Amino acid sequence: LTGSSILAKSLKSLGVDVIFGIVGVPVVEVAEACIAEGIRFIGCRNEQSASFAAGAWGYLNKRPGVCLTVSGPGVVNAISGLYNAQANCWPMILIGGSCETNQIGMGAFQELDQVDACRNYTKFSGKCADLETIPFIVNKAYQVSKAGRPGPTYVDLPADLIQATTSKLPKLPEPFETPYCLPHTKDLSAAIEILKNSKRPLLVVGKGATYSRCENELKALVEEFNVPFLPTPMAKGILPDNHSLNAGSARSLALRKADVIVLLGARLNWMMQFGNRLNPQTKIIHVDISPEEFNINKKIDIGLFGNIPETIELIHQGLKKSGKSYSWIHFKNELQPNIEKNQEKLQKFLTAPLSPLMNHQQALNTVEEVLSKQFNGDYFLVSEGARTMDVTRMLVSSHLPRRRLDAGTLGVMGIGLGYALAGQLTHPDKKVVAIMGDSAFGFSAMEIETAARCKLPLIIIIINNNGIYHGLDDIKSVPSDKLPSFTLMPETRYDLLANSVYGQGFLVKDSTQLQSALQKCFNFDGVSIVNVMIDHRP
Amino acid sequence: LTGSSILAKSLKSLGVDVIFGIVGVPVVEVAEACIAEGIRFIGCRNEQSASFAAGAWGYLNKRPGVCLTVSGPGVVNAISGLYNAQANCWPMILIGGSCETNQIGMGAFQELDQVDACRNYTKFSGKCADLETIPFIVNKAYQVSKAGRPGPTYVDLPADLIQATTSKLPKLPEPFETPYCLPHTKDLSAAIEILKNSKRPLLVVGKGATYSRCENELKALVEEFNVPFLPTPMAKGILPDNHSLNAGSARSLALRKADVIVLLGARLNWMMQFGNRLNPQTKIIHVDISPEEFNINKKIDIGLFGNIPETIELIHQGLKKSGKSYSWIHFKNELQPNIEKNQEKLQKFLTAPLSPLMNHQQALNTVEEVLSKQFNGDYFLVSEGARTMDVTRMLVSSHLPRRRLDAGTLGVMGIGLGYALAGQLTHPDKKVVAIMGDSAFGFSAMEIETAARCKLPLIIIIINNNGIYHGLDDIKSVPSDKLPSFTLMPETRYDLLANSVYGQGFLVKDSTQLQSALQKCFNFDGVSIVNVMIDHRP
Amino acid sequence: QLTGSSILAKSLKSLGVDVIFGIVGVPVVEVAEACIAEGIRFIGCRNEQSASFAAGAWGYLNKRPGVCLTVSGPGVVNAISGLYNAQANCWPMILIGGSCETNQIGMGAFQELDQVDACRNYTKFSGKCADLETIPFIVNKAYQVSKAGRPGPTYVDLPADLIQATTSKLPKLPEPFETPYCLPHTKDLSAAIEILKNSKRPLLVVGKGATYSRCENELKALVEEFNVPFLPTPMAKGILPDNHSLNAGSARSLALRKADVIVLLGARLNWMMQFGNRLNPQTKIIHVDISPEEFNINKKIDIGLFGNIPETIELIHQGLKKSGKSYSWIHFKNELQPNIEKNQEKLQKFLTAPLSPLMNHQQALNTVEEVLSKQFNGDYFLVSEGARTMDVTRMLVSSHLPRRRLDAGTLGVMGIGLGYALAGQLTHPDKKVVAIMGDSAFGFSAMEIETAARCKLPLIIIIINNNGIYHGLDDIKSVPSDKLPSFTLMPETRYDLLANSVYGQGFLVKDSTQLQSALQKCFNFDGVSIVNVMIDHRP
Ligand SMILES: Nc1ncnc2c1ncn2[C@@H]1O[C@H](COP(=O)(O)OP(=O)(O)O)[C@@H](O)[C@H]1O
Ligand SMILES: Nc1ncnc2c1ncn2[C@@H]1O[C@H](COP(=O)(O)OP(=O)(O)O)[C@@H](O)[C@H]1O
Ligand SMILES: Nc1ncnc2c1ncn2[C@@H]1O[C@H](COP(=O)(O)OP(=O)(O)O)[C@@H](O)[C@H]1O
Ligand SMILES: Cc1ncc(C[n+]2csc(CCOP(=O)(O)OP(=O)(O)O)c2C)c(N)n1
Ligand SMILES: Cc1ncc(C[n+]2csc(CCOP(=O)(O)OP(=O)(O)O)c2C)c(N)n1
Ligand SMILES: Cc1ncc(C[n+]2csc(CCOP(=O)(O)OP(=O)(O)O)c2C)c(N)n1
Ligand SMILES: [Cl-]
Ligand SMILES: [Cl-]
Ligand SMILES: [Mg+2]
Ligand SMILES: [Mg+2]
Ligand SMILES: [Mg+2]
Repeated sequence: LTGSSILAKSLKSLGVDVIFGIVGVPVVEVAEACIAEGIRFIGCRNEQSASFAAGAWGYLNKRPGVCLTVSGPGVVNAISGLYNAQANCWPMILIGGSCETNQIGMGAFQELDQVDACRNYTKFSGKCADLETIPFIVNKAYQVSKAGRPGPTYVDLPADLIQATTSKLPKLPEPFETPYCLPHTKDLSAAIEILKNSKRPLLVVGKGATYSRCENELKALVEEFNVPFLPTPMAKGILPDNHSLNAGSARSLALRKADVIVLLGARLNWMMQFGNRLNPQTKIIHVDISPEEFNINKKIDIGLFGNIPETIELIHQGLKKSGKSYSWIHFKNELQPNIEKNQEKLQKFLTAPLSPLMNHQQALNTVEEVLSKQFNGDYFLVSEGARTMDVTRMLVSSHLPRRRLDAGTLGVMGIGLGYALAGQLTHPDKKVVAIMGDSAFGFSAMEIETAARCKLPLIIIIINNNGIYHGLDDIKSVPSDKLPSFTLMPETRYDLLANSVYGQGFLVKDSTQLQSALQKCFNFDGVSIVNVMIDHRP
Repeated sequence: LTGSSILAKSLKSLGVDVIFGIVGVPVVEVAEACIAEGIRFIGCRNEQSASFAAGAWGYLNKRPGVCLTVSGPGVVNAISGLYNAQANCWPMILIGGSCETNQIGMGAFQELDQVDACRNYTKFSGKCADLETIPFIVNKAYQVSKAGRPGPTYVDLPADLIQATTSKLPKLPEPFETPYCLPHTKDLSAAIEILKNSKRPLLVVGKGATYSRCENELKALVEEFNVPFLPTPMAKGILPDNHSLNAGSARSLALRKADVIVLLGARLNWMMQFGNRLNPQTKIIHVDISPEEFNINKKIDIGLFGNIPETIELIHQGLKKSGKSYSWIHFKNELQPNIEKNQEKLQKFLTAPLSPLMNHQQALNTVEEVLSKQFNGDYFLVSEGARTMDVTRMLVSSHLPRRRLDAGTLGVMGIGLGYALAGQLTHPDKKVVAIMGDSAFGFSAMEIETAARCKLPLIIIIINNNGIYHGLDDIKSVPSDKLPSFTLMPETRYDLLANSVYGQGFLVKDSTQLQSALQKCFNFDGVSIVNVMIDHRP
Repeated sequence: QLTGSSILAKSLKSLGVDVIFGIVGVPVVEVAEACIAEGIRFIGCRNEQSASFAAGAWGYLNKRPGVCLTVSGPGVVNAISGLYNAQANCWPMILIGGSCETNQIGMGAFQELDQVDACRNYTKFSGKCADLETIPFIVNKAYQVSKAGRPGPTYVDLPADLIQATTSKLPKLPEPFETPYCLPHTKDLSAAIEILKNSKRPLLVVGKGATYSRCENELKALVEEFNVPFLPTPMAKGILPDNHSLNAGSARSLALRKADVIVLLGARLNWMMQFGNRLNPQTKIIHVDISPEEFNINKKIDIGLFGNIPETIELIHQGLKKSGKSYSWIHFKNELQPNIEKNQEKLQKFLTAPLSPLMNHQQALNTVEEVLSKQFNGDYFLVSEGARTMDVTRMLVSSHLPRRRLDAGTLGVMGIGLGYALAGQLTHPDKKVVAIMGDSAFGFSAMEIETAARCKLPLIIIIINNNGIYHGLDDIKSVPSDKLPSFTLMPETRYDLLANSVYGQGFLVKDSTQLQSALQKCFNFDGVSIVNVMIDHRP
């Protein structure tokens, strides 16, 4: 028994079956011990992507993802994923090797107080003091990351413990089911009365709801009482985007005109403009597991402190108790004229003359037609970029829960390939399509070798406008000192990157090439990159 | 006048001429304001590389490099380069946009306390409170980064200031020459007397000595009195690797046998094994600008608190005053049998059977022959990896000061392309060769597009053994759960990445093809990638 | 046969530590007792605030780190006040904190706190002893770092499992190492000399970095050979006497504004100098400091002299001697005489103010100065703390010797009064320590009178009592409790009677005659004396 194998056995007793990371001094022994215990190891090319993958994996699987890094710069690179998981409220454990304990203060190799470096990004950050305490620290990180509001944790394994030996196996952690809570009956009763008296109720469904896996309870409630709902971006698909009660296509109007809003796992942070655009007379019912979230940015009527799935059901039962036959389809019907105006605005983009290239909307509309016909809603989507991501949110539909990851609460670029790895590993029998802007893609592009090596046959679609929001179409005549900050190199051949990893690449300039390229990606055993050149202009 | 242009005018008045970064919300207007003031902007593909480039550029240029990032995850990604510059003692300024000030606490877009996030990685971290204080904060970061022991600083620009306008130009910073200091005369005289009584003195020359640009003084001293010297890795070349007084080829014996060691800008940290292998009877003279560095890890005899170049010259004048002539060539000559024994050990690697692929030594010995014939030492070298870096240090020689950058005090992977950009921008008339392991390369490989776009014709040599220290030559038959953590995909075709950016790539498997490929890189107007497949075994 | 306690103690003793301030508990009492067994005196205080304040002041006074010892958790948190103080003042000290058992971290251990992190932003070095063999390295690093360069506080963490661990092998103990200093570059030095050579109105601004570095003899030689006007900051008062013929302190504002050259000697252009904002932009500034990050930040300077203050003064002096010109800048001091007289007339207006029937601040402190002047002729030790009390003490109570004055300093912190007095009395057992404090200031640390009585430190405490913070009420009996003003304390609180709690002597004083009589009884008393001086309560 070594520090490595006790760490590995502790993770194994808690059900960990895949770890992302990059090895070296001193943690290669830790990774090989985990593999020796039957835990798969996904070696990445940058710890940014490894720690993004771990966080997304935790969100998808409702249990902590695990990331493993070397000391010093390994952990510092992974702070990007700690910050990401903390913002997204996603469970994960970052395990970092650290320098020899008795060399701290001497300028040890990759010396860093890594517990302190991670403390403000995590719900728990701690160091294994000795071999006997390894299970305790691992278990504490595991339990804490998944409890209450989920988030990341940090576990430090100093070099002198990794290679330390013992003959006595410390008591290993045993699984513990996360206890949850329910709203107080008084609050739940008041919220039920608010809904009963409402004329225009609106369920706002966030990624806390999809994480908690409330899709069945939400569907039963929405469909029995015709309750309009509106998903946040990663909640798209919890019910299909084309569901008859989905108000997503009239988002701004539905929010302004609703007289009751039920927030289901969604915060009134920047994504909801802090609640500033809500009618002050709207009554707000907030369902969250973090009680510190209630009545901060915006006055709310009722805070329902409880688990989303059971809370939906309790509200649904409350409405059934009266025996009355509530229906709010009228509110959804009232949003129909605004939905048709928004559709008419989209059509103007779709019929714009070719430049001779397509614009964002024309390219992504073709993608949606192709993907819809091939998969009928059953695949996995990763979405990242600026204009590429917003247009993908409008045009590329979701039909199942937790089949969509995007830049999230941070609006972080660089999650594309890590999230796609996590998605493919969670759904080995499904196709994973990652739709990325050309700028976004360059943050994590080298993980295509990780995907190829780990037999993850990703489909990568790059919407390429030669820069950030827009670009130049010729830089050879621009004096280098005056090269604008937003442009990338015109017609960068991201498609040819696929050949470095024995994949397949396609350069696409028109809808015919786009359709034909995508048809060749559906059954390819490897990485496909579709590099779609679009109009560079703003 | 905006926050953006007051920032840009402040940097320009302090002589800033190039900035690395990535733009977005809310920092696009800042980069464009810098460009309008005549400051060149290098848009990168990940903030890791941009912040590594700024720190390298500061070291090479003896004034702070500048890195610009967006709020939240932009700054967090750049903490890797802060940590790196702090560890290397390199001057730089990280300029981060941040969220609207009156939205802190509300879950603003990319909300992060960025002053605090950067506080422990920097000599100064501060926020611009209003338009009037921007020059003060910029000037403070600039002066602090380069004073004393150099290091990184952080300047926060909130989004409400970036967009703020005024008609009053604040007083702009004026350049100020960094004050140096000299050792106390009593300590200097004691150090001179120690050297006069020495029989086997050794000058240990670190990258503080190259940063302070002491090559002229060092040469004069070494050659007049025949004083053996030993460079640390990035000090290689301060005098040529084949200089007749260079003890680098008998490094452990020279350190073991010296009766006096003069530490010139080098720490007794992990790179010197904390001084643990030095003879306890060896007298130690330590020249540093950081007095907190003296007499911590190892008992020393004299701390010379002073600027390295002037201190070398004062020691030299002190020896020259005595009239009695000094020559320590005998010490160097005593090292020759060990130099020879080390060359014969190297020769066993160079003549080892081919697999049919070369080993690290055979590949890099060929690279050195080709580079030496072409440039006669006059080029720029970046070196990154584990075995690849160690063998490059042994075999690829340096002949001029500050023409070599490697993984440094952190042993950090991922600095390769960022260091190459800074080196090429500092020496536009020289060739930049980056010798990277295959694992190392994957951390920063997408910056080849930055190099192509900004007209930086890098020559990239990848020493490819299919993984980290070693790899497998076949993963097709390995069950995915048992894939080892150290391996990468066999024969990943990094050479083909060059085609994505209209460069040129070469797959190379023997010394003949390596020489032929390298000869085609010397005058190519673009990025060249030579992918050298070597034996995968450990 | 050695323990963590004794390896720590022997490590401190080999580095010359001879006194430690602190408060013991679990398990650090074994550490203090091992220190006492090695010949190190332990000063047990009543609050860690005062202990850490005392350690920092002791460091300043003695030009070597003071040492503070506390228990885990709230012991260390209480001492962060003194770390912040020593950091702001640039004073060398080591805080030594016990911490919880290492293998209980994360479990909710008794007084569990990441104390290394807690102290990190307040210290130059914060570290933990990982095992018995590394105690000397950590202690030595804290000791060397605190005194090198710009001095400052450090933190050493001693976990409970280490305090109690035993070994039969003695680790190598630290050996003393003389702090290396630097000298300014010759180019900068020659440029500074040439600036001074061409000056008509030069001014040496002498700060507490100058007094810490002990440059009084070099400064005196330069000032007196060439008649160079100078101006001390509050704790530099006395480096040359307040009544030295070249002292411009009585015309501070005019001298600063009219100088054509300012030499800053261990003084910063921080809030205490209004950030340089009142200086004439045409004035040339020469800044002598050991922290190069200080140059050209708040204010444009001409020359940064990166070097040790005493040698740098001497090198400037020698540079002026080299020409053979008989430089004399007494004329600039003489130009300040109208302003000095105007300020003295302003003060005399306060001294002749009618009694109310109580004295005002100026009258009480002028009487104090008359008594102290007749009793000591300048040779005593002064601690000064308060708001108005402190400002009037600075104007009226004179200093005549270097490092004989401590006040609220860079933090303007209330609560240093008795800890500083303890350090001053321990540093000068052959001198009398007078602490002049406002009534509000005194209440922060007053219980340390028992520490002084217990440790045979015969402090003389003078409280200038106006019933509150800057001002007070003279009656609160008829004020409804909800409406009691925030600035007032209880009228005529009998701080003098506190002296009886520790077998000292106290005096209630309401006029200058009683003040004189009471003070005269304080100079030869074996114990603590407190003079409670009731003054006018109005603003
Ligand atoms: N099981 C659960 N029950 C209730 N609320 C939860 C649960 N898990 C997470 N949450 C909450 O869901 C919220 C997620 O909000 P956010 O990440 O802003 O979603 P979105 O970005 O989709 O609006 C967090 O406030 C979190 O506390
Ligand atoms: N101008 C200078 N004069 C003296 N010392 C310097 C100067 N600039 C930097 N230094 C010192 O040089 C040292 C660099 O050492 P280190 O980075 O460990 O070098 P290496 O890795 O080459 O051994 C630091 O201690 C730093 O304080
Ligand atoms: N030996 C020394 N040589 C030169 N400067 C020093 C020395 N010791 C301390 N200093 C400097 O003295 C200055 C003290 O300034 P400060 O505390 O503001 O003084 P004051 O409050 O009296 O104005 C600090 O900047 C510190 O770096
Ligand atoms: C880590 C990080 N760095 C920088 C940014 C700023 N940013 C926001 S979107 C974006 C890229 C936008 O370009 P692209 O992905 O090509 O999309 P487009 O809008 O051109 O379709 C960038 C760099 C960010 N959000 N995160
Ligand atoms: C940021 C970071 N992550 C991980 C490591 C661990 N590490 C050390 S060397 C190395 C790469 C070794 O492989 P390669 O560059 O191919 O060199 P080889 O030894 O195979 O020649 C890695 C990942 C590191 N030093 N820094
Ligand atoms: C630790 C701390 N708490 C509070 C303050 C605020 N403060 C400044 S001066 C002062 C006391 C002023 O009253 P006193 O000491 O009686 O003097 P007076 O001006 O009334 O003569 C206080 C509380 C401080 N400086 N430090
Ligand atoms: Cl745009
Ligand atoms: Cl190996
Ligand atoms: Mg784009
Ligand atoms: Mg390799
Ligand atoms: Mg008062």
